[PDB]
Amino acid sequence: MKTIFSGIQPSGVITIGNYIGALRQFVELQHEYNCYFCIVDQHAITVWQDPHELRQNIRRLAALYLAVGIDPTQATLFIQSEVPAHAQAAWMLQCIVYIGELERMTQFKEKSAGKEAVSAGLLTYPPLMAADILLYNTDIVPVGEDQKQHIELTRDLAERFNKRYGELFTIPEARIPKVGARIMSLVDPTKKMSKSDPNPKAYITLLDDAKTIEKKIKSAVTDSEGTIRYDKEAKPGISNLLNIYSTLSGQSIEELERQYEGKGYGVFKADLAQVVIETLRPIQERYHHWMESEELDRVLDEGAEKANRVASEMVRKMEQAMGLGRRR
Amino acid sequence: MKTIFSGIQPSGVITIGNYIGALRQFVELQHEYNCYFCIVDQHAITVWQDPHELRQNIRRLAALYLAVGIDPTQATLFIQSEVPAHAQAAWMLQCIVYIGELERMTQFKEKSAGKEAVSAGLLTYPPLMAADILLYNTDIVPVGEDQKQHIELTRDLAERFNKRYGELFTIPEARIPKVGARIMSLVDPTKKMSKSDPNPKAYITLLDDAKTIEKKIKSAVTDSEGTIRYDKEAKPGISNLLNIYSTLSGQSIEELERQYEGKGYGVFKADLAQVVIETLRPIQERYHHWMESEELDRVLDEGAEKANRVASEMVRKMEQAMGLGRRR
Ligand SMILES: Nc1ncnc2c1ncn2[C@@H]1O[C@H](COP(=O)(O)OP(=O)(O)OP(=O)(O)O)[C@@H](O)[C@H]1O
Ligand SMILES: Nc1ncnc2c1ncn2[C@@H]1O[C@H](COP(=O)(O)OP(=O)(O)OP(=O)(O)O)[C@@H](O)[C@H]1O
Ligand SMILES: NC(=O)[C@@H](N)Cc1c[nH]c2ccccc12
Ligand SMILES: NC(=O)[C@@H](N)Cc1c[nH]c2ccccc12
Ligand SMILES: [Mg+2]
Ligand SMILES: [Mg+2]
Ligand code: NA
Ligand code: NA
Repeated sequence: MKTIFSGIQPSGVITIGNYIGALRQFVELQHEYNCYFCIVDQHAITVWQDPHELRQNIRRLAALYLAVGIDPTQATLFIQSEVPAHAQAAWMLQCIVYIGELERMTQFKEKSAGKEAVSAGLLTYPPLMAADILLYNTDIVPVGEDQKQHIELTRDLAERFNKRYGELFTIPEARIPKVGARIMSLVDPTKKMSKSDPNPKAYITLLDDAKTIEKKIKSAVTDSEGTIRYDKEAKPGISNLLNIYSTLSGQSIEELERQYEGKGYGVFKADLAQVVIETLRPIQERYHHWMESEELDRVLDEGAEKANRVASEMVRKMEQAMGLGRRR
Repeated sequence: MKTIFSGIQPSGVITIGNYIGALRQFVELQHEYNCYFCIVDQHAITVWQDPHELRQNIRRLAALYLAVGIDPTQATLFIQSEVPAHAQAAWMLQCIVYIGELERMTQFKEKSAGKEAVSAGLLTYPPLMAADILLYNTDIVPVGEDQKQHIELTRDLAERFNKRYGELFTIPEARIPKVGARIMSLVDPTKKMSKSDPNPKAYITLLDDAKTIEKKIKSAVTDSEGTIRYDKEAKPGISNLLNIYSTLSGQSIEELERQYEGKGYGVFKADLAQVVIETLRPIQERYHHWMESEELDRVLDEGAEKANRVASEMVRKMEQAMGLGRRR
């Protein structure tokens, strides 16, 4: 069967945006493909992370992967840094990527937008991501519409290495959901929801309690119209809320528009909070079970062992094509 | 005792400039310090290298290290890529270095001077070099005057990591010879001799045969004065040749100025070629012995084993201070 790879950074607690855009689909995909799902801690430090907070966020992300239903016997779950090959292939790939290609990435221009001094990791993020994917001969990369351009560069890099040194890498293809590929911030409907947004009101984490989910949905930005109808350009806040309600409930935007005829932002909002709470409930319960067992560590040990087996062999192949080291 | 680290890229065959500025001193230093001498193949690919040529240049550099007298029982000789920790600590360090710091490196501005599209590795060279050094708790770094600024940045990075995360790294100090820290190109006395200069006349490799050394010294650029006297500003070509003659023969510039009174660039040049030939003779003989034995591979295996032991433990410490991975 075909291979899948996808990573999420332990730069905070994952949000409903991360769930709807990616994680949710991992759960379905694990049965039809050979999957590698990564906790990308080396990507997380491209910006400051308190060390104690990072260690803790890494463990929570693993518990959340498993809590949503990723079966460790059907997929490989591992931590990026526990597989040295990622850093090794990242260096090889950054020797083939052009500076201009890196400088043109929208994520870089964005995240580096308005900053005086920025880490080089911010700029060199892409080649490490390309390595993450290419090491496993990945066919499909489920994301995450904001990740489209990175995957396009990954394809460019794979082809360049392939034509420069000889066919080695599989050319990966992105898989972006038709719905929910870009959930927006609750506080700024023109920006996507991000787990590292300095304003916690912008996102809902999978670990938010009921009272917190209620407040965040309550203060979500809308408009003075008072009409619950989908209009991304005119009513961006209300359209995003409609989108979340829809993908989480299984109801179409059309159906929700009708159900909410003659209402009523206050009631639409209160209902939505409960829908999100009911969704996270079973996830949170399973999360707590994982956080308190040694089983969590064993799954990660097993996953790194399998990932190291595959990646280190691709690194050997890469070194051989480039002429690094010695004949092995 | 104190620790020493120094690396040379297998981007070509090392030159008399590499020998006079660094390698020669490794031989003396190995008895008074704990030394790690590296074949930096990951630095070499920051620019294009034909894979077959790189594999071969890596083996030749190792044979040359040993041929000049590096004793594998007194020092650790290893290949950079065979120690994954270099790439791992390079990534961690590139997450703490600022882009502006990288853009201001003279080596980068130089090597990227006049190029349309340049690899990111060119720009991110410094953090990998900082990793090479810092992984071993290095006290002294013998180079190589052109490497002073890289070592100053390495100190900046060590301090930053130390104050940001906690004391871990030793602050290294450069050790640059009083004489021969910057041997110049034979063809362009205003530029240093470089093993990758597109013009082979610019440098003399340790593997050049007699006829080749004679030609290169013969066509070395001088001046129309015809006087053999040291004047770096007025007579840059003749001053560089005087410098090479001096460090290789053991005679002072003063002594050579006198010996060559009433001469005679043609004779000064012919004499110099023989002095360089006589110097390389015993080195080349030992080089051939190493190139044809399996002993060369065993020394490198042993060296990587020792280097991996030390480096991987520093990487564990680095990850722990940054919060990467899991408590180990
Ligand atoms: N608002 C969003 N809507 C749908 N998918 C998203 C959204 N934000 C991120 N994703 C997807 O989530 C995955 C993990 O991305 P990532 O770990 O960078 O999350 P993030 O919230 O954007 O974090 P950070 O703010 O630290 O960058 C990727 O597949 C990504 O495209
Ligand atoms: N002209 C020179 N004179 C004295 N030392 C030198 C000279 N060129 C390089 N070195 C020293 O040689 C060592 C190895 O450097 P390196 O491998 O980059 O050599 P290089 O000749 O400059 O190669 P390249 O042209 O590929 O960059 C360092 O210690 C460096 O400072
Ligand atoms: N969302 C992000 O910022 C991605 N860069 C996360 C990521 C890192 N490595 C990956 C490999 C495959 C898919 C996704 C990823
Ligand atoms: N000459 C050069 O271009 C150096 N960057 C070579 C080098 C790579 N790593 C090192 C570590 C210590 C000393 C020197 C080096
Ligand atoms: Mg992101
Ligand atoms: Mg150089
Ligand atoms: Na599977
Ligand atoms: Na020693």
